[PDB]
Amino acid sequence: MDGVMSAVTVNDDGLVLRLYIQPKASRDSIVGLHGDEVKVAITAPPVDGQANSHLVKFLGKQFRVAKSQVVIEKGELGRHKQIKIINPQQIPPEVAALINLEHHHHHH
Repeated sequence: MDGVMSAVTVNDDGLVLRLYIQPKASRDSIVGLHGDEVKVAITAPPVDGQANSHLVKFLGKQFRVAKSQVVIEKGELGRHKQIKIINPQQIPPEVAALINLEHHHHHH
């Protein structure tokens, strides 16, 4: 069972998220953000100067967050990159999957 570190990881007051950027795209093309590793592509290199712009913007509306919560961890020098989402707000229906967890005591 050599697999305990999933793409998504919860934390004290946030969660980690793996990534995989790919140059030459013109727009944050969401290949298939489905755990394991979220691939993406942009015409902007990993240059924290311009790369951080689109990166935050995209994941900003998607997760309804921003720099005030989005923080680049490492791996920024390539596709394999991690980001810690501090105290989010919402998420895409995709993640809404692992969110059932029936509540205690069934309501009439």
